Amino acid sequence: IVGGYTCGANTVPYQVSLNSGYHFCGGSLINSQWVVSAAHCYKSGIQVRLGEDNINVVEGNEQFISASKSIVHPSYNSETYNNDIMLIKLKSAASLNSRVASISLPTSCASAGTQCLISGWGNTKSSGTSYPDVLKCLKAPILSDSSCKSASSFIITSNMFCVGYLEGGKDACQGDSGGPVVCSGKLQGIVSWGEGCAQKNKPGFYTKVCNYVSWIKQTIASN
Ligand SMILES: N=C(N)NCCC[C@@H](NS(=O)(=O)Cc1ccccc1)C(=O)NCC(=O)NCc1ccc(C(=N)N)cc1
Ligand SMILES: [Ca+2]
Repeated sequence: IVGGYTCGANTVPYQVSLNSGYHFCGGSLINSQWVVSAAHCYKSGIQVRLGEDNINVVEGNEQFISASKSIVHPSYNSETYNNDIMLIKLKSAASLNSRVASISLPTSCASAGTQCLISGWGNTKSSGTSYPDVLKCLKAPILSDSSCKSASSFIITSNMFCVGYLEGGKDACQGDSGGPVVCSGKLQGIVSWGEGCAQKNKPGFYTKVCNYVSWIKQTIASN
């Protein structure tokens, strides 16, 4: 997260860190047994870390739980990031409390101008590299599709939406991949892709979760 602020320990209780020996992606806890992340975050040997603030220190509210199963979207296409969503089932149910809590799926898509919260342990520099140990947060509006249309040479599909700033300096970034964009108490986005980070007139692109609610519920129900 570039140009954000320190969230405060456990103020984002649905935020998870995916760990394969080190943090490599964010994700969102959607019930006591399942996490939603990005398809591009797919790897073998995922440990899900809940209740995290400082990812380098055991502070006492962490729960580490191995994934039993990962399910990349059936139609995920890595060269376009189309359908960039994956579900991860936990080997055991999380113990829910005030620091480890699920986030609701949306009932409808959110409208442009709505304020959302993006969070993660990703890069904090638009040029160069600094990875934070505590969770970072960024308040960011949904932009009109029209506002972001001309921002890339790469295809932008209807399974993607635009969130962030045209003025530059405020954005999600590498290492934020898979993490939440939450708007009015609903998981509307998944950190997916963008051209660099925090560049002028180059906002980020996020998996449009409101298109996936049927697939998510059905997949959870059958697994
Ligand atoms: N098919 C498409 N759309 N290709 C373009 C996206 C590739 C890549 N962008 S990039 O940051 O690595 C560097 C880049 C690549 C091509 C052109 C300009 C700049 C990228 O984002 N790859 C995945 C990735 O790195 N995701 C992490 C991430 C998280 C947040 C942002 C953000 N600025 N909101 C960017 C990347
Ligand atoms: Ca910790």
